[PDB]
Amino acid sequence: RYRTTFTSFQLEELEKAFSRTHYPDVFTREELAMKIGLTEARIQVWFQNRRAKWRKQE
DNA sequence: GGGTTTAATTAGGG
DNA sequence: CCCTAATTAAACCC
Repeated sequence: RYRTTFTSFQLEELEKAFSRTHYPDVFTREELAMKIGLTEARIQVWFQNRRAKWRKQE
């Protein structure tokens, strides 16, 4: 099973995107993908896990 | 190595 | 496709 090891860069940008919105549109997601060198799919997945984590800390 | 985090997958909702 | 909760398993880090 391949697992992505995100760089600190990818991670800080994912988090900055998340403060902006928990549910980014397609365009936001594809723009971020071009920026940080991840697929939209992996961003979507990161966002799924980020939202469940965020949810649990309430 | 093992406990914690967390990327990825599964099985469920419309 | 838009998601979820729960699970699985790999990476991080002491």
